[PDB]
Amino acid sequence: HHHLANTSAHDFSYLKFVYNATDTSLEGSYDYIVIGGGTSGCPLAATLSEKYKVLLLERGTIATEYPNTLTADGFAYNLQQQDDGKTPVERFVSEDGIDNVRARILGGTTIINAGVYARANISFYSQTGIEWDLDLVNKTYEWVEDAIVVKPNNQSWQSVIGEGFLEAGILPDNGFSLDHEAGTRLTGSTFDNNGTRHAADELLNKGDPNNLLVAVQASVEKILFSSNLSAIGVIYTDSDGNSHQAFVRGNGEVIVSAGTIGTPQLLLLSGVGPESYLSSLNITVVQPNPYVGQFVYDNPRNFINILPPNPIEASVVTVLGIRSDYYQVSASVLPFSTPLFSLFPTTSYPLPNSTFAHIVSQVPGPLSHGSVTLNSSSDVRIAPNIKFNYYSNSTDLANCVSGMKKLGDLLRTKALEPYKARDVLGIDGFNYLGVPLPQTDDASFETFCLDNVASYWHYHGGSLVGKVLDDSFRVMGIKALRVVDASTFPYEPNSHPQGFYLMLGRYVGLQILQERSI
Ligand SMILES: Cc1cc2nc3c(=O)[nH]c(=O)nc-3n(C[C@H](O)[C@H](O)[C@H](O)COP(=O)(O)OP(=O)(O)OC[C@H]3O[C@@H](n4cnc5c(N)ncnc54)[C@H](O)[C@@H]3O)c2cc1C
Ligand SMILES: *[C@@H]1O[C@H](CO)[C@@H](O)[C@H](O)[C@H]1NC(C)=O
Ligand SMILES: *[C@@H]1O[C@H](CO)[C@@H](O)[C@H](O)[C@H]1NC(C)=O
Ligand SMILES: *[C@@H]1O[C@H](CO)[C@@H](O)[C@H](O)[C@H]1NC(C)=O
Ligand SMILES: *[C@@H]1O[C@H](CO)[C@@H](O)[C@H](O)[C@H]1NC(C)=O
Ligand SMILES: *[C@@H]1O[C@H](CO)[C@@H](O)[C@H](O)[C@H]1NC(C)=O
Ligand SMILES: *[C@@H]1O[C@H](CO)[C@@H](O)[C@H](O)[C@H]1NC(C)=O
Repeated sequence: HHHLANTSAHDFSYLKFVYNATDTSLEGSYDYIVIGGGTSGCPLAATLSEKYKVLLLERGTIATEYPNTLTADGFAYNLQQQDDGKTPVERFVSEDGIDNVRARILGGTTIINAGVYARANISFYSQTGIEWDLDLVNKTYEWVEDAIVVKPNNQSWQSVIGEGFLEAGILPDNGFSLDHEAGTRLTGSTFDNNGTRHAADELLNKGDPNNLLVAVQASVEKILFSSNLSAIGVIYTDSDGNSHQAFVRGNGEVIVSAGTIGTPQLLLLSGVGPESYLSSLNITVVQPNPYVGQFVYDNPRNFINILPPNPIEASVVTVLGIRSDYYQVSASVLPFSTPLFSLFPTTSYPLPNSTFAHIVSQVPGPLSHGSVTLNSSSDVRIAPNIKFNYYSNSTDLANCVSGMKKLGDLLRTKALEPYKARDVLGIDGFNYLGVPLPQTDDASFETFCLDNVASYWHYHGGSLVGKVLDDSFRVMGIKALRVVDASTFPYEPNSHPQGFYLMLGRYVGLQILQERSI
């Protein structure tokens, strides 16, 4: 933990090589084009720029345009803000009926998220069967952590929840650790101890400022292709609606880093995907693959809200209670009269009048899956349809039951006892915002899980390694095309995956360079 970042202002030095996509002089040949300046995309583009000419295209603007993205205090504002098509938070509703968000900004979802930093479960690497260079993975985590991760200072509510998890049997006590392991710990945060947000856009500062160019408000609409099928470039439009082209040259590559939703969407619009589906939309099939936009996952969030009779201090999540079958945390949150879109799964949810503890459990995997399909067959700015099929797999429901029973145990701890409105024996002594925990039968817990599910926001899949990609993240059947982002895996790396996806952008960047050099 020598390596971690210090308290520091958000480093915008990289803006010296950020340009409006309206600039036609960005058009031309590069060694690499990275689509999506997000969690994976920014460290990938920065890494490739050490040796080669890179163009990073991001649909959103720069985070300075939306100052409430730059502090812990600002987190609520960004989810409360109406989506006018330019804001850093893009709102959507799954076909399941569950409200959700994705980022639209340079730095991607690291500019809007809850700041929690963790490394992958060390068993994840062997689970994938990918031949990881595990020494390099660990060097890559330290490169991220040196730049943007701190050891969080103590927060009253997080310490209460930590004592509660330990008392409720989420053992052992792991103290301060970045590692995803069974038990209770303080993990890292991308919010510094002054409340400054640090994010994936800062990793652009590790890029070579003579090799890296970033275009913002660059909406990438199509991947361009070469009978030896290759990606050759992209079409992108600017904020005025004019079209632009860029190309890769020589042994260069296009990498799609547009997220679980953006990646499959762009692959389908470009004619990569299921043959009968694309041919049903009269989209010319460049590469038939049945799995583009298939195996899309959203880990369920289930929760209760308690309203302590004395105010609690608002906190960012730093304390985690991990078991193999559920991952638990709690935020303490100020009251509001404008809802945080997707905090609760629909717009019809009570507003809190006082400070509340949002106490949550995450279902691992999950095993339930759905898909991304096109709404428009031409317009990338029209959000695709996304369905997660929450609790379609009975294992997921069984795991939520275990998690909700454990939150029951948590509300019974001496740790939490001071936060009750009534000094009675039962957890009905708490005041609840919304639905409280339900008897000695699983069926009431099942109904609670099914009825009150929300998004954890850690959705993943749609371009899986083993289905769309090979073990080098290449799109099977296409040269000079890769995918690096959360679309690539069908299970979580851990409870809080930003750490893994930040590492993955640089790691795959280093594998591309090593491949090159031979
Ligand atoms: C509200 C919220 C809170 C979260 N909290 C945490 C947490 O505390 N800790 C944690 O570990 N994880 C958290 N997560 C999850 C984690 O942040 C994400 O899973 C991860 O950041 C995803 O990275 P990505 O690179 O796949 O996508 P992104 O970071 O979203 O990057 C994709 C980028 O592509 C851009 N893009 C999309 N389509 C196009 C296109 N056609 N042309 C150009 N650009 C395009 C997008 O604007 C975006 O910048 C949270 C998620 C959300 C939504
Ligand atoms: C890009 O230029 C247009 C004017 O042509 C302007 O409306 C837009 O806000 C600019 N975007 C950025 C990110 O500077
Ligand atoms: C990588 O770091 C983890 C701690 O996150 C450690 O458990 C593991 O042994 C390291 N692996 C290697 C190959 O050094
Ligand atoms: C800071 O955080 C935790 C809370 O108990 C603990 O590690 C440490 O003793 C605390 N120090 C304080 C409150 O000064
Ligand atoms: C870590 O990953 C492996 C599955 O790959 C799993 O068996 C184990 O339960 C996970 N542990 C936790 C605590 O999530
Ligand atoms: C597009 O999304 C809308 C919601 O605006 C949905 O109701 C409509 O039927 C969808 N169209 C297609 C082609 O999926
Ligand atoms: C749930 O998940 C696995 C796929 O991972 C599958 O084997 C099982 O049949 C699925 N559905 C169930 C058990 O309802």
